Amino acid sequence: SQGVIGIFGDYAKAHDLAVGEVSKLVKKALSNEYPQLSFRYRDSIKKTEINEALKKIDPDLGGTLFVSNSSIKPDGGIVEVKDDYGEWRVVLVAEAKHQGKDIINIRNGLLVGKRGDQDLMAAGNAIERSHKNISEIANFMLSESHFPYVLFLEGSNFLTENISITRPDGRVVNLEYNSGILNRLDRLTAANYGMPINSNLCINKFVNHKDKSIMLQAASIYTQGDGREWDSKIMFEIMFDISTTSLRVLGRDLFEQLTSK
Amino acid sequence: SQGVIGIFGDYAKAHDLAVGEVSKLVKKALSNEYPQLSFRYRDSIKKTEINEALKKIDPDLGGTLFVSNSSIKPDGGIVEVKDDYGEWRVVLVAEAKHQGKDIINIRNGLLVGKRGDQDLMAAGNAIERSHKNISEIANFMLSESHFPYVLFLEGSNFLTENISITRPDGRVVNLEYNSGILNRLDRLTAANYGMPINSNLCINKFVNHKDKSIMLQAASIYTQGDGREWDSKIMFEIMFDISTTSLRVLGRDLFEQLTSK
DNA sequence: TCGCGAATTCGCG
DNA sequence: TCGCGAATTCGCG
Repeated sequence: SQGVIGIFGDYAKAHDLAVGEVSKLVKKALSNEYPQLSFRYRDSIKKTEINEALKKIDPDLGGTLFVSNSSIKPDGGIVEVKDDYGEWRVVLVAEAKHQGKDIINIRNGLLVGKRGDQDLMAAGNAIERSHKNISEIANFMLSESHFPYVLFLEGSNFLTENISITRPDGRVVNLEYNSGILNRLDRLTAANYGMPINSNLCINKFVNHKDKSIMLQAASIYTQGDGREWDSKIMFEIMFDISTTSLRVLGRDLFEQLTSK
Repeated sequence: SQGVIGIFGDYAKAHDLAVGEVSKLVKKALSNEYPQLSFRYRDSIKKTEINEALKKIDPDLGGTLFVSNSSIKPDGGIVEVKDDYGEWRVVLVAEAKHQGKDIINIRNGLLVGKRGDQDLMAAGNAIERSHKNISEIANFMLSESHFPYVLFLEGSNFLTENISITRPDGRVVNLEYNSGILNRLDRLTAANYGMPINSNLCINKFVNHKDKSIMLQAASIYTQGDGREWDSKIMFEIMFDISTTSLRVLGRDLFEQLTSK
């Protein structure tokens, strides 16, 4: 890839880094490409911070807090950059979820179900929780013109293509991705307003029905439709791409540092 | 209450109607108060409908659909009214969730935990799924100026005041609502941007940081902080109130029917 | 301690 | 059939 991005990508590949460790690798690559700028990595954000960001937009917002030490902790963490005003602006927020272990059950001779005879397990809905952290970050970045939220999906419940799994017996269980018994990808499409998945949707879109004007905050939803594990090298490239896009949007508030330094 | 609203409320009280049945009672009361208008009740909405509503706002929106027969089914249902143009406009969307059975466990001599010695159970996070249907309805009503989504909460995980539960032994287990071991109310505050709970937040607010303009879609989040069950009479009054507010916002597109009839 | 997160099995029309 | 929903127990710093 461009410059050192190819070097860093191979390092992630060699160590099979988790989403959280890749976010750290991304900020390390960002500080390398932009020596004049200051970057940091956090593992969580308190509800107090989000409430404070909300009050700055409107006094009636961010007024509730039942548990004083409340917070959100994205398994991928958060990356930020300091602007010309001394304030930290979020550049990246990663998250990785899993659901559906049918591929594993079929690789083995495991029959699931209440009777122990089913080849497949009726897909659950625990993935719907993903919408919470997306809402929190959206509120935290309501004053921003970009929304760098990335969600990586993998498992039997996130297929985008048909696959065949062979059991120890020899029988091939053909899985159709468009089957509502397993596919739960539609339980996330609301997060990006139906815009294409596996795409960088960082730059906020502005729509309107009547003379109104609304800002949409679409999350980037990536999935491994093969049923295989995610490749750390490509996760890095995707996250770095979204991070650089965030910098482009933040460009106006970063000029003094890239120049006067 | 005003007119027949007091009569209908007592009926719901007498039968301890579920949230879904109260929504039906609300549309029955609406058709009584507004004989000139036409109301209907639905139990679900297909993803195709939401995608179509999205395309009308922007051609790039609502382009994904992996499972053709995908849909959302709020346990409270949806109430709608036909406008002067023949289109059905949503007036109400109810939902009721439960979480935390500590009150019940303490009423009995049941000790929970992996060792069977704990008085309380560490509160889970399954309630976070509520954000999904809220996003779906928000996208479905992105062209609207009102968001009549109501969420009723009850259980040991949604306390707003301290309570004491006595076990068969006689020992009183004092529960503090502000304890992060049980309280999960903060896992929903993002849905209404931190605005006050137990309030009618139907009319959409318009904010802005810079010359931008954004429309907020805040959901009404009601909770029974006592730990007790919800009263059907008050659920009806709350839902009817939000429904009438929706009519006020829709007023301009209902005039021809209230007049020319 | 206290508080957030994993993501599951299976009922229901 | 196929597809959505209930909301749980307990590990982890």
